[PDB]
Amino acid sequence: HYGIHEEMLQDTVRTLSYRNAIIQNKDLFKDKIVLDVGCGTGILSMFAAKHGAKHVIGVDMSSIIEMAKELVELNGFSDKITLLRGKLEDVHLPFPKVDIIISEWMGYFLLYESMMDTVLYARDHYLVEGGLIFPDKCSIHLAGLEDSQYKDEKLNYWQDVYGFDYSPFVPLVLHEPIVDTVERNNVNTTSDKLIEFDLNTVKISDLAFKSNFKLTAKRQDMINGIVTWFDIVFPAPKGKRPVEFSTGPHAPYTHWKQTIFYFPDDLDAETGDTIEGELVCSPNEKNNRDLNIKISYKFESNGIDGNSRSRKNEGSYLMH
Amino acid sequence: DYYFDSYDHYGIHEEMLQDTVRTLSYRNAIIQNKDLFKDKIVLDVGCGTGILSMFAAKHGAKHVIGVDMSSIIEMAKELVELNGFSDKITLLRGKLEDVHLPFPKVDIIISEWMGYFLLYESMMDTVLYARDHYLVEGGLIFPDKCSIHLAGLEDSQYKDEKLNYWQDVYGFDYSPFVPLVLHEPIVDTVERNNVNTTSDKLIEFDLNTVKISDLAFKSNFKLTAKRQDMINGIVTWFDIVFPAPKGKRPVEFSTGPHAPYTHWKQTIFYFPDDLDAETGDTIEGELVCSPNEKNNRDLNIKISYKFESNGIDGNSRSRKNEGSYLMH
Amino acid sequence: DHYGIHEEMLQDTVRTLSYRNAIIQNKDLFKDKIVLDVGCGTGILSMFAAKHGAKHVIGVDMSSIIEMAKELVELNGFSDKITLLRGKLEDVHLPFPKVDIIISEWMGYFLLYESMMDTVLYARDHYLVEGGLIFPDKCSIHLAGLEDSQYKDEKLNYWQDVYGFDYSPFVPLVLHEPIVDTVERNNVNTTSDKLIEFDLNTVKISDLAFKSNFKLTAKRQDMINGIVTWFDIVFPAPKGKRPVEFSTGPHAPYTHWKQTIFYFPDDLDAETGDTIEGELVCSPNEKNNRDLNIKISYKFESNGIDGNSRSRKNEGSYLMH
Amino acid sequence: HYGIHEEMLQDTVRTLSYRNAIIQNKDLFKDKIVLDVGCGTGILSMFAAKHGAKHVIGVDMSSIIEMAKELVELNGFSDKITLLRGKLEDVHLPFPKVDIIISEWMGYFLLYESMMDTVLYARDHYLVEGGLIFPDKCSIHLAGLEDSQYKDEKLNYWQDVYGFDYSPFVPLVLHEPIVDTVERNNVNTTSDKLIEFDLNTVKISDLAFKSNFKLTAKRQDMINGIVTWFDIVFPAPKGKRPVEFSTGPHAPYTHWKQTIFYFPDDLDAETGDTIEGELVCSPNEKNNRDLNIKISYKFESNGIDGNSRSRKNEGSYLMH
Amino acid sequence: GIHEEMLQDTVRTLSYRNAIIQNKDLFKDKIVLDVGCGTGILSMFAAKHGAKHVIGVDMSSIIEMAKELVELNGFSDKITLLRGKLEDVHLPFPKVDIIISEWMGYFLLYESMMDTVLYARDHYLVEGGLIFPDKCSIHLAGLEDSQYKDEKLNYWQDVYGFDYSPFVPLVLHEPIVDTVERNNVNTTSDKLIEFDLNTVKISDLAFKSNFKLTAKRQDMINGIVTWFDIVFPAPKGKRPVEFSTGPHAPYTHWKQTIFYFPDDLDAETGDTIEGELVCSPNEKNNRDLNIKISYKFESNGIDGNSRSRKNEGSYLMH
Amino acid sequence: YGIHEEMLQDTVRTLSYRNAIIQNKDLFKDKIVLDVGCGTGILSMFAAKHGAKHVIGVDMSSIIEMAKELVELNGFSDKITLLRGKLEDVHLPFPKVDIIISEWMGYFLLYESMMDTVLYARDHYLVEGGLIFPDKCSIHLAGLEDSQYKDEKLNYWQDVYGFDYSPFVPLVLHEPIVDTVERNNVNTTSDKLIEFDLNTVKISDLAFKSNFKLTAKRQDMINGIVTWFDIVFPAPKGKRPVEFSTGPHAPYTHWKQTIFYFPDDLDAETGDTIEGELVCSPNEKNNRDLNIKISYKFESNGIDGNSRSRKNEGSYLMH
Repeated sequence: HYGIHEEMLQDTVRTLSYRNAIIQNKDLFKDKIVLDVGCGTGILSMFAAKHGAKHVIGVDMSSIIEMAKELVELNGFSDKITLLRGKLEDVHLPFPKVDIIISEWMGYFLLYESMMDTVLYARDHYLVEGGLIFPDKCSIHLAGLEDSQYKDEKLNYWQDVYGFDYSPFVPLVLHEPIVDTVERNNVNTTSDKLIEFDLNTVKISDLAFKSNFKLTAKRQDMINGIVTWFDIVFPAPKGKRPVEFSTGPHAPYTHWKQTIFYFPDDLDAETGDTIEGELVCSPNEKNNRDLNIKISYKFESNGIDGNSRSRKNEGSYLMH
Repeated sequence: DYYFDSYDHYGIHEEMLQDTVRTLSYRNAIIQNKDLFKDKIVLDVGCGTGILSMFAAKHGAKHVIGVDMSSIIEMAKELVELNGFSDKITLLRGKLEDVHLPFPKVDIIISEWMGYFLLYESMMDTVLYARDHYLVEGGLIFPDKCSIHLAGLEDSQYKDEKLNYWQDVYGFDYSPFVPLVLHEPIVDTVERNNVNTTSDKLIEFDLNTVKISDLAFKSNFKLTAKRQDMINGIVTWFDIVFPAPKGKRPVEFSTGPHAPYTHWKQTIFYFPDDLDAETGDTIEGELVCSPNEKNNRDLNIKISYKFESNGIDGNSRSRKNEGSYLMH
Repeated sequence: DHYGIHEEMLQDTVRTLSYRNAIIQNKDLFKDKIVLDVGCGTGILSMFAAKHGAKHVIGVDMSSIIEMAKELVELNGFSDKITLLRGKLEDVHLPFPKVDIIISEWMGYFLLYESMMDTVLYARDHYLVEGGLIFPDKCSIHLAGLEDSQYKDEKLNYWQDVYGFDYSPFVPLVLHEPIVDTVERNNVNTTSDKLIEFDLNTVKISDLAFKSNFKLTAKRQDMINGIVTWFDIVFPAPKGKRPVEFSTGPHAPYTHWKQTIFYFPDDLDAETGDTIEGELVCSPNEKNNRDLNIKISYKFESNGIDGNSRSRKNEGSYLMH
Repeated sequence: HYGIHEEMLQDTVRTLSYRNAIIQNKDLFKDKIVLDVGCGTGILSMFAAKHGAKHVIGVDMSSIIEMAKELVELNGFSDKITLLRGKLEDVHLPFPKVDIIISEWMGYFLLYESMMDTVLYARDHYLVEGGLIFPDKCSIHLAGLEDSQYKDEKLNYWQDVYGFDYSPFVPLVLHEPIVDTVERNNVNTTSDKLIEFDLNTVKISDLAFKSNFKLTAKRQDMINGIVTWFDIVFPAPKGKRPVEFSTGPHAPYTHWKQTIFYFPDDLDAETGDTIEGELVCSPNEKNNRDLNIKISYKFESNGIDGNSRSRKNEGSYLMH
Repeated sequence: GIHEEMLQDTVRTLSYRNAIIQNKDLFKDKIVLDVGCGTGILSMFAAKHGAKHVIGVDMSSIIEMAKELVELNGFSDKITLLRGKLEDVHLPFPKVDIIISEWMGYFLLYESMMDTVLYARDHYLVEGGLIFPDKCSIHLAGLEDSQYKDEKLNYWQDVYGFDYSPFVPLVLHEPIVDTVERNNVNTTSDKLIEFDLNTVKISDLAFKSNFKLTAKRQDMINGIVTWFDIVFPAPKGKRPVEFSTGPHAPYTHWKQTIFYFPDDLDAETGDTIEGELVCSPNEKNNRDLNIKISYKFESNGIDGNSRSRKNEGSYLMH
Repeated sequence: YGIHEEMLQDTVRTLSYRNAIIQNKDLFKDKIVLDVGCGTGILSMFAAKHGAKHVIGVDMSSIIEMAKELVELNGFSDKITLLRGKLEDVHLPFPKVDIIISEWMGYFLLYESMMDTVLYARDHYLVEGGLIFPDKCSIHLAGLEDSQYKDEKLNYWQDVYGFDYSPFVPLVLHEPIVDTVERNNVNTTSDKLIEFDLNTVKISDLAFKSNFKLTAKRQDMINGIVTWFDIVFPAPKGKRPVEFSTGPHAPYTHWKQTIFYFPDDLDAETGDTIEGELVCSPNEKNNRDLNIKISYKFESNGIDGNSRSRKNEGSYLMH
């Protein structure tokens, strides 16, 4: 499992973004108590203590805590960083009132196997009211995707599997969100913002959302589904522009890549054609650590065969 | 709206079915043995989508009992009805230890039981439970023979950058990671031209006679270098052989670097020493494998080696060492 | 006969410019002369002769494109100097039985495949003035070890399951199929050797059914899956002048003839220094003279470490058609 | 040769359509007799026999029947499938009466080197009147194509070739039908149907057709000629939707690709402009396997620059 | 020893060899000059084809080599050579009929002997005399290079823990000489200027040129790729030998000169970039070039006005 | 950035200074550090970062102006003082330094090596038993197999597109070539030529002469000697010293190695020996250039009996 840590540490956009945020707020860190929710190898705890901090408490329920203790001694921070192995709820913090909370909580569709719940638990139970959260703002976005070649190959396969008809797998494949990096040139509609979350104020009840969206076709192509992603923003001192980053196709590689959702219809689009729709995202009733996604869309066109191209449909996707 | 009542991660079954070497080797074996399948009861241990159960029913069999502990059994039920086999195939959801079989005696047992270093998250254990409790004595097991092998690998370019990353992570010294990475067995496809020693066979298991105690094995091996190269560790793999009628050649396949692609790929185990070899030099050694104490599902591997050479530099290049690795 | 084939031969800059720059080097041998173009097609070589000085050029070809050639020679200012005849040279009434120079683009895919060599020999035998010049005059077949494991395992394993059925009997058939394709330099992993050379001034039809030996030695560790074959071409020349020559091999620029690959039945595991010694025979067959029976026999020998386990001896019969 | 067999078997649209159609009709197959005209490797015969048939008789005039006999032995259908080497007309069929006839008779522009003829001989001579043909309905279609960049390379190359004027090649190229797959986005007009054939009624004389078409422009582009194709339709039980497939550009790849014909004029077109005209198709006198195709058209522009872009022309083409 | 890279460049070496051969009958009883002699081949290839006598100029220990070479291959009596800048140096001859020169560099004009070849036609050439080559031109088109610029500019964010960000504008202003693969070209290629050596007066080399590129497909235009095309002389009516150093032509040691824009432009098929590139050799060092690019990128498509952008970039070839 | 992007991306070099400095962080702690040839300021920054009362970064390139900007950003302005120009001219805020850290090493160790400036600093500014980073270094050579590449740049001048251009081949055969000599292409017993200790060495000792013996590993052509250097750092009592090699047998450093091609492409056999002499001195025409000369004798005692046992001299100019 060191692999997810080599993968997370080698994502320079992620780690440098936390680094640069902590440096921009170094004097806000200066003599404060820091909580690292989901510390991993302790890299963000070592940045906090590196840029001045009275003490950082880093927590995580994984074995890598024992490694991170070795790392925190090797780099001379053993006095300033305490690492606790466990889930935040099961752990007694040595200073119950924390000034800053830093956490790399985000998951694949922002909310997929995210630690957001544990971070809002942390702010609600240990943060000093006007306390700083790193990052504190985020948003989910989408746009139309061209993926004809791959999607037809993925769905054609099940027509004959060694002679047996495997057609019942085709709807199963359409119901599955794919996490993959999309080539920018394949994004073929304008992008829209679904929802936004302010971690200073948001309650867990607001994570189950429902949103409206409209995408306008940028060029003549097929829209086989949507590609979604998220953007991140960090706190900043008065006046300064904040450190931010994006996980979308129009931005550099991030280990979060993008999450693709395939539509049931392959839409035939001309420039200016329009997809208006709605996406709902809710934790599943049977299992809250899985996500029920539903996408409804109205592909309205008009040009010569406009009505023979116009399509309205919906899809339900399950993420797990 | 569509209600989500099912686990199915389609991707992992697509990976299994698109492995042509794996699935065509079970198909070809069943075809070679179709007459021996004709009025028999077949048990599919770990049926997944039911594909091998369907191969069996297609090739004449009184009945197939497909067993698996994953939600894919309800989809697999759908595939059995669509291909006309609902009356001949019975699928059960659960672990074989628990479920209560419809037919007290199985004549043939088919299973894709193999894990990454043959034995890593394998269901060998459950196949042996099945022949011991349900098979008719001289009954056929598909596959029934397997064997683990190794040889020296040249990986200097990738090993060096994996290890050199940890010397400075954004300013911090991350050197303690280096021993952790050197002892994580990697599952990857090795390029055949990077294999630079002769191969050796560590162990063989005949599933018709093997008891669970033997899966924890200790074995010695010797490797001679084919060409002048750095040997950075070993590449390991396994070969499978299927039962065969009197006089036909048995169906077989290898997951080693010298064979076509397979999803089990190979397991690489890195040495602490990067060895400077010359044509003719040697690695004599020992590999021991055992499920461990604090978790019998994870594999403790130990590899001991002694690399020796005679070409002038001979003693300056020779070296011995030991290592423990864990697959999890 | 379709523009395509003719656009192809004309876009192969190596082929046509090699005949151009060769005829230019011999223009002083040309100035007074009469020349015969075997298989002239769009008349390009004939017009090259005329353009560089010649009393006449008689161009022959059995395909409809001959008609198109006639407009072209009218259009390019050569109508008086170039005479064109449609049909088979053998029986189509040659209007000048004493030719000084004869040019032809006779070459086929493994040099001899659907090759006009038999018709070019008939023309020197029947119309050339003894020490008369042929373009080109010398050709030679060559071969080397090829690495192509990825594509070959895909092509053959496809036949194991065809929509549920077993199409395994198709694997021996693909394996005896010589494929024409361009081989990237880097997949050539042995030395190259010469099989057979031909001197067009001297060669008789009899010799075109040949038998020859070759030794390839491995340049690096690799799997050798078969041989990649090709030909080199040379043009006649005046003394003091080095001949214009071209190769159709993987180590030379693209030519429409590409290379002709033959797959072995064994995939040879080789170490640097190892060797393949073999024999290739070639004979045009009874049931269709234009089709070729090729047979390759080899002994892959190795002295390195595992030697005899790796070393292979085997035979393979291939059919070009 | 092996090649066209690899190309026909690897075409999943083709084979799977015959597969699916036979499965839909499997009850009407059940205990009957079927003839496979042009059976090649025997794949269709094997589908029929696999889905229930007292007998499949497979005919073909190619050396491949000695191979297909081995494939039927290897695949366990030897008592039910009987293969015969030769041109249908004179071969001695084990059965006088056939219940079902399946064949893969189609050629590049449907009718190009087609064995349709032989299939009609087989229904008129051996089919039980209301007997089923697979497939029994097919149709040729067309639309305007944008090919400017490639066509100008192919017609301008002929000017200066090594110093020689090769211009007379230009009309020769411009009247060469090309078989190539066209990308969806280069089809710039509405599509129209030329002709339709019902294989149960069609007499040979009807293949020498002459028909009209109207093509309305979908967007601003150069129309350099027409892309043509064909659609196939399989017989079905009443209540069941027929298995069908298309070989056109807005349908997945198939080995028949499309057959492009180039126009003598490169038409300049705005959204809404129109190509009206005619296509005539007839076998040639000296060799009836060759096809004389002529296309006549009038492009009238109703898009602002009307008269300057309006063009009328004719072109004869030959398939051989 | 660098001169290997010069003579090993076949599209340079052979292009001159075949270009001299096409004009052989016009070299005949005449006299030639190998200005900027990069070892002697142009004087050696020239002499060997009729031209009664040649003269060679190179300011480096390499002409001591050229003199020896002329003897190992016979030539000595027909070929005369020297150490020095042709501006004021003298070998045994007064005038010349054809000047043969391997003068150009990188942005056609950077470490080039162009002024020195202009010196020779203005002082020793017989008015209607032959210059090899006589015509040249610089071109540009737009480029997709997103991953390499994003990684090249990301390195400086973390050097062994320290922030090295002041290096980013510096490398953005570094015009890179490399081979662009043709598929990364994403616009129509334009012509900035064209020179003719038989007429081009020295001052003319400090040019200010306007260009226009239209986008050929959707992409990120990250900057410009520049290159040049060479054309040689020929007898009345026949094909001039000619070659190019551009992305869609076979490899050349001059490669292409990439200039990165300050903005990574998002373009759709048909979007336009209108600019002006100026090139002035600078005051402190007349072998170092000041390159400045002004550009206006417009779009009439779907979100056209937001993506449209104009800017300036100063660059320094040094 | 050119030369700086390469220097800083050299992980073996930079990391050897980092790890040697962290090993020694107690001895830096409240001390005064002279950084000879600081460049971007990265080693000065390593010093300040690991406890230093002050660092004086000196260098004569425009790059000092950047080093001041980088010294600000990372938090070191108060601890790092940067001086533009040469040491002897520009003068230091502190009279005496406790530690001198410098990346002085050139291509054949001594090529445009700042050895002389570093020694000027321990002789004029370092406190007697003061620490020098690095403090020990050694030049080394081995036998090379470079057949293909050498025969490329040789035979090509025989028929340079028709002409005989070969008086080049002796020139090319004597201008030393800097390149990463592939590990597998080395075929003799790597011998120690000479070493220097920066605490004790005085400029005069750099014009050397040395003793070498090379036992051949295999039967192959010993085309030239490939030569390289190893570095070692000052270390505390009982600690393993930080060290590294530019050797072909070691990872890529920016210095790679300097190849010396032989006139005679020696055909060797497992067991036979080259013995001889190497002399290295600076030049009168220019005190920065290096005059190298190689005296080799090949005793081919083996498969040839005594037949290809040749002996030859070599004069090479590094420029």
